[PDB]
Amino acid sequence: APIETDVLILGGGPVGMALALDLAHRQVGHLVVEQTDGTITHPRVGTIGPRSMELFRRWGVAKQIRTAGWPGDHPLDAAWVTRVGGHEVYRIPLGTADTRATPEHTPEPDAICPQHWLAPLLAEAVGERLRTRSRLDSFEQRDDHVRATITDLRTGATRAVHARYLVACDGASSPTRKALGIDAPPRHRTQVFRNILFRAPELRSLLGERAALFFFLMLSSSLRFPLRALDGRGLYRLTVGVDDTMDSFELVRRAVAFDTEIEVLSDSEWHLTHRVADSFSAGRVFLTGDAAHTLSPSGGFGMNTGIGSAADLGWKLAATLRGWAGPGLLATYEEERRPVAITSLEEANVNLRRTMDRELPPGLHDDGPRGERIRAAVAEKLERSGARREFDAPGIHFGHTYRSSIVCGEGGWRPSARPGARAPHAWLTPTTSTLDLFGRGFVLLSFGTTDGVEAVTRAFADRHVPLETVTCHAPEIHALYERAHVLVRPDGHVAWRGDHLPAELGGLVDKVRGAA
Ligand SMILES: Cc1cc2c(cc1C)N(C[C@H](O)[C@H](O)[C@H](O)COP(=O)(O)OP(=O)(O)OC[C@H]1O[C@@H](n3cnc4c(N)ncnc43)[C@H](O)[C@@H]1O)c1[nH]c(=O)[nH]c(=O)c1N2
Ligand code: NA
Repeated sequence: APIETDVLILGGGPVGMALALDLAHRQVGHLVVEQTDGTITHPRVGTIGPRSMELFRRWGVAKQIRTAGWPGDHPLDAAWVTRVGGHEVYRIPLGTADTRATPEHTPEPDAICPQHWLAPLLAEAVGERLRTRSRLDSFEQRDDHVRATITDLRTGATRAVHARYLVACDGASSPTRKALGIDAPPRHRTQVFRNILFRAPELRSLLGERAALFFFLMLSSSLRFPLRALDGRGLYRLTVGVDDTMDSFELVRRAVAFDTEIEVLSDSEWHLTHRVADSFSAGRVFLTGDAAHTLSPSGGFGMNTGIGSAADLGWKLAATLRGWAGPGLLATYEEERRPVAITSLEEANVNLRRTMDRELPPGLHDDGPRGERIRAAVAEKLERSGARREFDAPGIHFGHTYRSSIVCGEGGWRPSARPGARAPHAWLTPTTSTLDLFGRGFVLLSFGTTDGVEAVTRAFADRHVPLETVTCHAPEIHALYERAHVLVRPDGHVAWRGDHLPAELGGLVDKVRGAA
């Protein structure tokens, strides 16, 4: 018989899963179908965003990700070398998990957690709602729901799923997207690389102090990319460029000066694409993650961008499914994220270019200081190239200010409380971040007077819009937020702020919930 759920999530990837996690906290009926059995062959994601960690903090799986296995003492450095274990050109020291100065504008510093340890962790949090070895064969929208056919690759049986909404997180090649006939045109030249995943039990030990998280190699046209430590325990990945031939083990050898054990596990080829979808949805069917926006892996914004996009669609679907959301709300999913996707895409392309552009002087490898200062050349050249930005982008992670139909709009990135932005972090208790008050429904922070808040309470009450009022008394945070009254949304972003509440409250409410 037909399995009927509120939200059918097509795809078990990080984004599709993040969505499930959010929906879970919002008590939304959902089910996730993943064709593969659920395990990672070639781990792609390695770095989890500070903002993605704040969300996981809410969804209660952050502690886990942090302690999933990345060596607390493993360096987080990014070094530029002629050959891993050869002539070092430049290095950005970034301490270690257990050693770096705690963040400040956030309670969750970025974490390292290779996808194969991540996938499991999430699978657990999602629990029973995840259907592995289940493939979506087709779907068809009805007047008020979507019907899909899923094959149980495992028992051979094919059942139907009747969901009220279909969120497609099927990845970059997103068949769903093609089906709906939505195009995701290239915004930058599509490139090709080969990712070689290999084990090397003695490499970190041979490296010693020289150990590092990323090794950007400066050896050739195809071998001028990073070789990164996936689990800081022997697993590495040397990404190499292509031009229409070499041997896997050969390439790794080319890259590693040491003559140590080297076991090649994979040599999967991939395409670097910079493409966002013309539209983010079509009726009761939506796109999320790479399916909606896939950009360059440089600086690792991909999943994180989708996780945010995940969180956005998250509450909005819940609002609609509950009935308090205005009919225009779901539409604002594209209105707000598509732009983010694009600014994130570009910032990535920037990182990419910083490498594609950087040239390699012919006398870079040559030993002996008679052609060694040739390195001190490109050395500062990089310093100047502003390359550390590829590892420090609070702007891309915490920045993004929505400027849309449901927002009462007003150098380096800094925390703001201005409408459309992510309410900034600040400790209410050495154990409680302002960030922790948000996530469920709407929230109204009042730093001074509690005058007129009752009116606001009633206002929301009428339209059945969930609202919570917290009366804060910290002058320090009052300053951070600036205005006396700040209305944060379920997604954690400010929708309105002012020293005086509006007169036509009803109007307000109907605006922020996509009713106006
Ligand atoms: C080399 C490299 C390195 C990185 C990255 C990319 C690359 C190429 N990224 C980008 C990141 O991997 C990407 O943004 C996410 O994987 C996207 O996740 P999704 O869940 O959206 O889809 P994803 O592409 O992961 O998964 C799609 C899922 O849908 C399933 N599926 C598809 N069609 C189906 C069907 N018809 N029926 C059933 N199941 C179906 C698939 O089997 C799969 O599980 C990254 N990002 C980041 O944040 N940090 C990082 O460190 C990196 N590093
Ligand atoms: Na880092």
